[PDB]
Amino acid sequence: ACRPCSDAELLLAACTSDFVIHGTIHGVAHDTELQESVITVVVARVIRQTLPLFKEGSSEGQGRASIRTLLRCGVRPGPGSFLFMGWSRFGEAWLGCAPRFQEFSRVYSAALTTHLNPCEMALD
Repeated sequence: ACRPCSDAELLLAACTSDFVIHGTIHGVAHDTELQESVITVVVARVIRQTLPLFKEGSSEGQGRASIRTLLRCGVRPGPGSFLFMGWSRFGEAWLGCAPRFQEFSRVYSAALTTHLNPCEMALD
């Protein structure tokens, strides 16, 4: 449940997911009882969502929001911008895939160019 998504999986997930957001990891909190992690992301942009999970920006400037995953996946804060995608459970975001933004951009460009993209989205 922690393995990276293949490029084919990324493409399908980005169209079928409840949310797709671009951002960086500010911090990670761990729940050692539930064995889950809560990832706090700085949201650069909401690409698409099926539910009002996320928004971009705030009165403080940047907006932050959190995404759950399994503790064993070992997610860490770090530099790097990612495209987080996943599903909602009880109104909480859960992580499905998290490619680097430039990696998903490559995949989507290739899919668009081959007309293999299952949907359209604006990554910019």
